[PDB]
Amino acid sequence: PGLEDWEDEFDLENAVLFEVAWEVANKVGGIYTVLQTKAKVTGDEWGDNYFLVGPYTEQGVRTQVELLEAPTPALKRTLDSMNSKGCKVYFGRWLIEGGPLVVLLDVGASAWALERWKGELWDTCNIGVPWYDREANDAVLFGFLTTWFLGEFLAQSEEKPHVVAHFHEWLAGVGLCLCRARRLPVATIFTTHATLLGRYLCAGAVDFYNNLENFNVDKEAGERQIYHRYCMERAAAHCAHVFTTVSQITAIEAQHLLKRKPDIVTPNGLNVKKFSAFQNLHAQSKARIQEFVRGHFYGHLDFNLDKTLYFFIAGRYEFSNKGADVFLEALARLNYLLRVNGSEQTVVAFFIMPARTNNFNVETLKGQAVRKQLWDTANTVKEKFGRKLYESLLVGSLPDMNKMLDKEDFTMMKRAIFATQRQSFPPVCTHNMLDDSSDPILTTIRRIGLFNSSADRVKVIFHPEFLSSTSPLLPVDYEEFVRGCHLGVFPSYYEPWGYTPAECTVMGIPSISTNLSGFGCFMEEHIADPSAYGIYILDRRFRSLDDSCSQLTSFLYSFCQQSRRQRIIQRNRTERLSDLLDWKYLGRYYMSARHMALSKAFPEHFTYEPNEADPRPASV
Amino acid sequence: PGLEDWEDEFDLENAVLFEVAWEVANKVGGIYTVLQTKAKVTGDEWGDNYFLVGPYTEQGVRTQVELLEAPTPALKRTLDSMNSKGCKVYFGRWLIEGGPLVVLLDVGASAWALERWKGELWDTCNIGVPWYDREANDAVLFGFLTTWFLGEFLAQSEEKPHVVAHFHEWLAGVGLCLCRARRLPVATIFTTHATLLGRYLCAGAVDFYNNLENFNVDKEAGERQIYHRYCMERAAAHCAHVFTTVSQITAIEAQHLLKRKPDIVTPNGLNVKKFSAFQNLHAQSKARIQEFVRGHFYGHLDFNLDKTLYFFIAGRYEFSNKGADVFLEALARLNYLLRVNGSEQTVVAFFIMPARTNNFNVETLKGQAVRKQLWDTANTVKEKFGRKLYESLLVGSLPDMNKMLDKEDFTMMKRAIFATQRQSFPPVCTHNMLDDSSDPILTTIRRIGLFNSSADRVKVIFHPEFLSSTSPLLPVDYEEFVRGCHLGVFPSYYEPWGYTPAECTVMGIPSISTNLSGFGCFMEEHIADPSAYGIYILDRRFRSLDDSCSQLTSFLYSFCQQSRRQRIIQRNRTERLSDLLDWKYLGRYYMSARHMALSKAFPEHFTYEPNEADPRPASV
Amino acid sequence: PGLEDWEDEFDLENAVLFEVAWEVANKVGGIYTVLQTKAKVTGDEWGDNYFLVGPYTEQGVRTQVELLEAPTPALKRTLDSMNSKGCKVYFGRWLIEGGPLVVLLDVGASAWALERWKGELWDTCNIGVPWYDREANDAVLFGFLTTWFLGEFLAQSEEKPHVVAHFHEWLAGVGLCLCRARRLPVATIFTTHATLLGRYLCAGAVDFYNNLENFNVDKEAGERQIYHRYCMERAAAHCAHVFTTVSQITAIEAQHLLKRKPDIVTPNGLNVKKFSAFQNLHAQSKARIQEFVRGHFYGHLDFNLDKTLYFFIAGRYEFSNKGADVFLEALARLNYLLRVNGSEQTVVAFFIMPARTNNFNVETLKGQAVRKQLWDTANTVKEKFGRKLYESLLVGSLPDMNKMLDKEDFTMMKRAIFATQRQSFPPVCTHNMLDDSSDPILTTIRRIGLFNSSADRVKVIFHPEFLSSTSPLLPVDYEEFVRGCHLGVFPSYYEPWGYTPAECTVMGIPSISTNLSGFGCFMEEHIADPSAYGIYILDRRFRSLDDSCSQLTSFLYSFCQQSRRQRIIQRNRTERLSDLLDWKYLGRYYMSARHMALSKAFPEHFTYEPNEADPRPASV
Ligand SMILES: O=P(O)(O)OC[C@@H]1O[C@@H](O)[C@H](O)[C@H](O)[C@H]1O
Ligand SMILES: O=P(O)(O)OC[C@@H]1O[C@@H](O)[C@H](O)[C@H](O)[C@H]1O
Ligand SMILES: O=P(O)(O)OC[C@@H]1O[C@@H](O)[C@H](O)[C@H](O)[C@H]1O
Repeated sequence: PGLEDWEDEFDLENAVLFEVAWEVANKVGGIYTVLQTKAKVTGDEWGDNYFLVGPYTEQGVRTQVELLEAPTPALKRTLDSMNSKGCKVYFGRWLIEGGPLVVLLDVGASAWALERWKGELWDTCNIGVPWYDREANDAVLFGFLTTWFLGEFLAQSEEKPHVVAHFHEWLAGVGLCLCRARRLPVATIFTTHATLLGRYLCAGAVDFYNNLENFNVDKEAGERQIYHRYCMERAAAHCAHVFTTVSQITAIEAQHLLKRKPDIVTPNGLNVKKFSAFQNLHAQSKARIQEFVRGHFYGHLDFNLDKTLYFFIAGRYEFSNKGADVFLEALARLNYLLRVNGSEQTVVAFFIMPARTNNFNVETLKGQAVRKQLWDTANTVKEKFGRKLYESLLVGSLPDMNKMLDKEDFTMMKRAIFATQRQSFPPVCTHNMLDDSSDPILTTIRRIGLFNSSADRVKVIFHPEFLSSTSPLLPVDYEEFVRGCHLGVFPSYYEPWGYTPAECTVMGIPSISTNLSGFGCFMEEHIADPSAYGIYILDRRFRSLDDSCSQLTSFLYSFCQQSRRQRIIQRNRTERLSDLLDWKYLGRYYMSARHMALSKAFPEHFTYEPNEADPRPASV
Repeated sequence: PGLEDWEDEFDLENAVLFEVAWEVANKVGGIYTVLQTKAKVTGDEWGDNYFLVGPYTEQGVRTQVELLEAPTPALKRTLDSMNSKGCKVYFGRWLIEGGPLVVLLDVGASAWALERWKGELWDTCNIGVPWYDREANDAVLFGFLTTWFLGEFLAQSEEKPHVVAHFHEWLAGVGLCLCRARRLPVATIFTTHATLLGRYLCAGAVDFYNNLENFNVDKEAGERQIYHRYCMERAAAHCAHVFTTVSQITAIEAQHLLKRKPDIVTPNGLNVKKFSAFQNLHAQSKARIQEFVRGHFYGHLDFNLDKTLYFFIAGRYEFSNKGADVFLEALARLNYLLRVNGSEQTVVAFFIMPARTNNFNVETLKGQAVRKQLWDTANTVKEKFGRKLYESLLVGSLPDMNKMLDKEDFTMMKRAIFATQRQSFPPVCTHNMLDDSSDPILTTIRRIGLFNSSADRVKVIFHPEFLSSTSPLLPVDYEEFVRGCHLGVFPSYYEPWGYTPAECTVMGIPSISTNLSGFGCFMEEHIADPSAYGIYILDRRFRSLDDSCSQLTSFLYSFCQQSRRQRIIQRNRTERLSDLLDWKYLGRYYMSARHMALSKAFPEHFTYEPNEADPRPASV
Repeated sequence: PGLEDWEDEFDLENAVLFEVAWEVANKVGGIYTVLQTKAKVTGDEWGDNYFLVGPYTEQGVRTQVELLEAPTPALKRTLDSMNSKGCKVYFGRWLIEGGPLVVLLDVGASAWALERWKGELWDTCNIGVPWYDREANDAVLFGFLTTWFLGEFLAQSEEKPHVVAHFHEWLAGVGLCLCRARRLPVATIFTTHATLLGRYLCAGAVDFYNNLENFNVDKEAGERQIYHRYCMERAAAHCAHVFTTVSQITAIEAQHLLKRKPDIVTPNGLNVKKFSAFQNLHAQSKARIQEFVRGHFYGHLDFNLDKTLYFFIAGRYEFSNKGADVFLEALARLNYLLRVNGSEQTVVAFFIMPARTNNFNVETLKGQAVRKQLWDTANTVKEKFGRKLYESLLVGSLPDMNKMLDKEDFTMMKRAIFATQRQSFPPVCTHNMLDDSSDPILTTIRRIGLFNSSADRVKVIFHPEFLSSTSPLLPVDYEEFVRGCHLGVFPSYYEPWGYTPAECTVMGIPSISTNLSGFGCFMEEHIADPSAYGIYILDRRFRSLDDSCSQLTSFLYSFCQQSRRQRIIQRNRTERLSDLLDWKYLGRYYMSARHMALSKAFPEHFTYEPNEADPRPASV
C-alpha cells in the first residue's frame, strides 16, 4: 500500500539529522517505544545520517548500549575536543531493532559549568531555575551540552552540511532555544507529546475542558511553582521552525495554552509484524480464561459459560483519568437492565490496575487448588474409563455402564465433592489491600452493590498485580490475556494518546474509547461510520457525566445483544484495521515535518509544495 | 576402559597402509558396514596415512564420494602417469563417519590389457580364468591395477616408506599374489570373512561339519566349476605374511580347507554410540506391538496380553542356514507343553524374512481398520464422558452414571461391535504368496499344526516385507521394533559371523545363538556362565538335530517360566554387555595383525613381542 | 435464524410418513448422504412416525442395521402376515445420526410372484420389462411389495391414519404408480435427483442443452433400449400428487423431458456441525502442501513459494462432464499470459480423479525420500548448532561462527547436496498409467505443452489414487487437503447437483462453478453480486466453448491478481456462507412439499396457504 517512497522525492544530499530526546537509551516513559519503533524506518530513509542525543546512564549503557568508534574523522575530532575541554561524552550503537548511532552526554560531569551557564541563559532569555528542582538543572545542562556539541560539529566540519535538530520534550527544549539563540544554521523541530499544565489542571480544577479560553496560563503556572518549566516549554515551542503535536486534542490544548497552533499533527505508531506473530489464539485464550473463572467461581457456577462476555480495562492506577468510575456506574446500570429483562447473558469485568498489595488472599488460592484437584480427578477417572471401555469393547460387548466405577473412584469423586463446598460468596478482589478503607475502586463497587451474588448478572474481578507468565494463578503475559477478551472499555478523560487502546485495537479486539483521546480522534477522523469497525467513540467533550454514562451503558447493552455471527463479523472487521497504526504509514507525517523544517531553515536550497493528501468508508 | 593406546607403543614413523577391498564406496555385502565402522578408529591411529583401494562405480561416486586433489606430489605424479599410460584412476574422499582417503580404479577402462595380463598371471602362478565368469576377470583386473599402482608408488617416491597392504576377499587376493610375486617391499595381510566352498558344501552335501577331515577340496572345487576361484583364494591365503580370519569356526574351516591355520582371529565390531542414541523405549515399542497384535487378533482376543511373550527371528530367507525349521518344531513342542500344563502364558512368534509377495491380504487391512475405528470411537466417547463428568462435578454432584451415554454414543458403540464380528481364524501370514505351494515356512507351519486357534498358546506371525517406517500396518523401522521384542532366537547352522544377533545383543535383548557361529563362539569364549547374561548357546556341532531341538525347547521353556523380576535382571545384565562388541576394543586385534605383518616384512626395523593378553566372570 | 418451527404450524395429528428409497441402509449412490443427513431433522419434526422402505442386503444389515421389535401391535400383525404369506420382511433401526425406524424388504424372497405381478402391471398400466435387465425386475418387485405393505398396513389398522408416501428414484416409482392405481388413501410425493435420459443424451449427442424443445423423447428412449425405464419413470412422475426436483436445471430438464413442471424445488443440504469441527487449519494444510511440493520439485525449486497459488479439481473421472478440458486449456492460456507479463506468481494445479493405475512411479518416491533426508539432516544440524550456541553463550562469548561446523556435519550436508542432483524434469503424474496412450488428461496436457519446465509459471500435478491418510506420499484425507487449497474450479457441463463444490464452499474455500449446475443456480438465485462472496459463475448455457474458456481464464487471472488482504477478506466472506446449505434451512422446502401432498390428498381435513416467502445483498 502506502510506503515511505510514494511521493516525497527530494534532494537530500549531505544532510544530517539529530533525534534529540532525554530518554534515548534510558527507559523512563512511554514514548521510548515510539522512538524505538520509529528508529528503523527513519534510519532506513536516512542511511547513516541518523543520530540520537541523550543523557548517559550506567545501567542503560550496561544493558543495551554497545560502545563503538565513530565512523568519520569529524566525529573523532569533535569527541576529542569535547572530552579535552572538561566534559565526558561517549559514542556507540543502540542495541535495538534499527540499530541507530547514539551520542551519550554525561550531565554529571559538567557540574562545574552550571554557574556560568545559568547566568548566560538568563542573559539570553531571562529564564531562571530554582535550586531545589533537581530535574530542571539536568535539562539545562543537557541543552547546553547539546547546543555546544552542535556548534562544534558544524564549526569543525571542512564542508558544512545541512543539520536538522529534532527535540521531543521540555527536558530538551533548552537545546532548541539555545541553538536558535546562537543563530546556528540548523532546522529545528519541536514536538510535544503532553502539555505540562494539562496534568496539573485536570486534577483539582473542575471542567478543564470547558474553560480553555478562560485560562490565563501565567497565574496557574505561578501558584504551582512550575512557572519556569512552563516558561522554557513555551519559549522552546515559540522559537521553533516547525511546531508539531502528537494528537488533535493536544493540538487544541497547545493552541489555547502555548498560544501557537501546531503546523502538523504526528500520531504515534508501532510495528505490527511482532504483534501479528487469527482465531485459534483467541479461542485458546478464551478457554483458559474460562478455566480461571471456573477456578475462582467454584461452588457458585450456576450460569452458562457459553453465554458469558469478558470486559476489561487496563492502564496505570488513575481512577479519574481512565474513567473507571464511569465504567463501574455503567456496569451497575447494565446489571440492573439485564436483571430486569431476564437475560441469560453474563458480564465478567476485569480491572488490571497496579495497587499497593502484599500477598494473595486465601480464597483465590483455595479455589485454584480446588479446581486443579477437580481437573486431576476428572482426568484420572476419564483415563480409567477409556481404558476399561477399550478393553471391554475389543471383545465386542456393550459396556456395562454400572460397573466402570469402583470404590476408589467413588472415593476420589466424593473427596472432590466435599472439596467444592462453600458458604460465602467469591471475593471481588484477588489480593489483600493495604489501604482497603481508602481504595476508590472498592468503595465504588460497595456503593453500587456488586458482590458477585447468585442473582447478579455482572461479575467484577480486580487484579492489581502486574500480569506475568510466572503468576501462581494467572501465569500469562499481558498480550495473550488481552487477545482472548471480548471488549476493551477505556472511558478516559485526560490522555494525550492511548497506548493501551492502540495495542488493544491493533490486536483485533473491539474497543470503546472517547473523542477525548488522541486515538479516538484519529479513528473518528480517518474512517467513516466507526461503529461498524468495532470501535465506539464516547462523546465526553460536549456532554455531561450522566450523558457520558448513559451513552456508555447503551453501547455496552448494544454489544451484549449482538449474536455470535455479528460478533465474528465485527471481529474480522477490527482485524483488518491494524495497518492504519503502523509506522509504515504514520511515519510520513514526521517526514513532512522534516521537509517543512528544511524549507523554513534553508529556502534557497529547498522548496516544499504543501501537499496534505494523507479512506475506509464502510463494510455493510 | 581398554582404549587403542593401552600397550601398543610402537615406532610407526613413515608408514602407509592400504585397505584394499572390492566393496569400498560400493555397497554390495555386509562387511561394508565393518569397513565403514573401522575406518574412523583406524584413521585416528594412522593419521593421514590411511588409503582405500577399490573399483569405481558411477552410482557410488555420485552418492557418497567427493572427488578431491591428492595432498602429496608423489600421488600427483603417480596419478598423472597412471592416467597417461592408458588407464583411468580418480582420487577423493569417502563421505562416511571417518572420512578416509580413497583411490578408485575403473576396471572397465583396462579391457585392452586383459589378454596380456592373463598370460602373465599364468606364467607367474599357472592360474587360468574361464571367459564366462564375468566376475573373476574383474578381480584379476583389480589385482593387476592394484599391484601396478603399488609398484609405481613405491618406485616413484624419493624416499621409500614402509607400505602395508591389507586385503579382505578373494576378489582382491590377486593383488596380494601379484605383489608377493614381484617382491615388492610390502607387508601383506589377508583376512577372510567367509570360505568360498563353505556355502557350496553346506547346501546339498550332508553333515559338512562332521566331515571336515574327510574332504579333499580339489574335487569338490572341480565338479562345481569353481576350481579357479578356490585356486586363487587358497594361493592368496598361502602367500600372505599374516593370515587372519573373522571367527573361530571360520578359523577351523580355513585350517581344514585352505590348509593354513590363521595366526590371529579378528571379530567384527560396531559403533555403540549411534545405537545407544533404557526401559522407556522398550516399553513404548512393546505397547505399540500390543496395538498391532490387538489389530491382527480382533474378535479372538481371549488371552491376557500382560502375560504374552514376543519371539522373533530375522535375516535373509535361508530356511536351513538360519535354522527356521528347528525354531518351528521347537515352537510346536513348546505349544504342546504349555497346553498340557494349563499355563496362562502365550508366545507370539515373528518371522521377518523377505519373500516373493505382491500385496497385503484383505484380512490384515480389515483388522487394522477395525482396530483404528474402535480406538477412535473409544477416544471420542472418553472425551465426551470426561467433559460431562467435569461439568457435572463442578456443581458438586455425583455423576448419574446412567445418563452419560446418549443415542449417538450407543449407535457408535453398536457400529463398532458389529464391526468386530468374525467367523474365521486370523491368518498366519500378512501377505499373498506367489509360491504358496512351494513355500517351506508355510508348509512346515501346516505340518506342525499352528493356525492361531483359540486353544493354541503359541501364535505365528509371518512378515515377509522389509520393515519400514512407511508401512501401512507396521510403520516402524527394524531398530525400534527389535528394541521391543522379548527374545531373539537364531538357530543358525552355517554363518561365519552373526550381524543380526550382534545387533540384537548390542541393543540389549536376550538372544539365543549356537556354538556354530562366530558370535556364539566369541561370547562363549569371552565370558563365563553365559546363561546369566541372557545369552543361551545351542550346542549344534556335537549333537544331532533332535538333540538341538530338545535343547532349544528347554531353553525356551525355561525363559517362559521366568518371573518379571528375573526378566528385568536378565535384561539389565544384557544391557551392560554392549561394550564387548565395539571397535574401541575389537580394533586391537587388527592392530596386532598389522604389527605381525610389519615384523614379518621388515624384521630389521621392527620387532614384536607376542603378547596375547586380550573377563566377565558372573553376576549372581 | 430460520428454524423448522418458524411459520408452518399445522395440525399433524395421527399422520405417518414413509421415506421410500432403494438405497436406504445400502450405500450405492450419493443421495445416501442426503437421506442420512435429512433423517435427523425429519424425525425430530415427525417424532416416531418416520419410516424408511428399502431392500434388504446382508452386508448392510450386518454393518449398520440393528434388528429390533416394532413398537405397535399393527406392525406386529402386518409383519406376521407378511412373513406368513410367502415373503420375508424384517424390522429394525438404522445405525445413523438420527436413528430412524427402517423396514427392509427382501426382493430375492419373492421371485415366485414375478410372473403374476408382471401380468398385473401390464394389465394396469401396459408396462413391460425385458428379462435381461436384472435391475428393473428388482424395482418392480420392490414396488409391488411396498404397495402391498402399505395396503395391508392401512387395511389392518383399527383406526386409519393419514399415510404419506415419499419416493426418490425410478427404482421406487413402481410403488407410487401401484398405490395410485389401487386408490389407497395416501399422499404421494415424487422427487427426482437426475433425469434418466440426461446422462445418455449428454454423451454422444451434441448440444443437448441447446435442443431441449427439439427432442421427441420417445425415439431416443427407443433406440437405446431404455424405453421401459423412461416409461415407468415418466408414469410415476405423472401420477404424483406433488412433483419435486432437486435443482432448477433439473426442473427445466424434467419439464422438457418428463412433460411436467415441478411444483417445488428441493436443494440437497448437509450438516455443517461436523465439518466445522478457522485460519489455523488452513495454514497448517498449506504448509504441509508446501512440504509436498518441495518434495516433488527437488532440484528445480527456482520459484518463490510465498507467491504460489494452489488450484484443484476433484470428482469422478468424467473428462467432459466435469469440464477438465476447459480447465486445462484455460490453465495453458493463463500460463501464456503470466509468462508474457513477467509475473512472479505461480499456479500449481491438482487433479484428484480416479484412474486405472498399478503403483507409484520411481521419481516421486525418490523425491519424497530426498526431501525427508534433507529435513532430517537440517534438523540434526540445527539441533547441534543450537546446543553449541547455548553452551558457548552461557560463558558470555560471541559465537565463533566458523567453528560450529565440523567434519561429519559437512559430510552430511555434502551427502544431501549430491542427493539433490537431477537432470530431468519433474513428472506431471505421480502414478504409472495402464492406458497412457488413451488417457485424455495426459494427451491434453501434452498438446497444450505443460511439462513443469523452469520457465513455466503453471505446474500440473495429477493424483489419480483416492486421497487417504495412509498414503505413502500424501498421508491425508480429502477434507484436510481441500481445506488448505486456494481455489476450487469445477467447469461442469452436466451435473444435477454439485456435491463436491458444495463441500468446497461449506468448507470456506472460494470456488468457481457454472450456471449449469444445481449449486450454481442456487447460489446465483439466493445471493446478489455473487463475485464478492468468493463464488464465480461461468455462463455455459448461453455461450460457446471458446467463450466459456475465455471467461474462466479471465476469472482465474482476476483471482491471481488479488492481494493478500483481498484474499483474506474474500475468504472470510466465503466462511460466513455455510449456513445457507444446511438442512436447518433447506429442510423447509421438503416440509412445504409434504404440506402440498396432504392438501392434495385430503382437502377435507387439510388446507395450505401458498406461502413462498423463502437475502444476502452485499458486503462491499
Ligand atoms: O468470544 P466468542 O464470542 O465466543 O467468539 C469466539 C469464536 O469461537 C469459535 O466459534 C471460533 O473459534 C470463532 O473463530 C471464534 O470467533
Ligand atoms: O546421573 P548419571 O550418573 O549421569 O546417570 C544418568 C544416566 O544417563 C544416561 O546415561 C542414561 O539415561 C542412564 O540410564 C542414566 O543412568
Ligand atoms: O493462502 P494465503 O493466500 O497465503 O493465506 C493464508 C494466510 O496466511 C497467514 O497470513 C494467516 O494465517 C492468514 O490467516 C491466512 O489467511
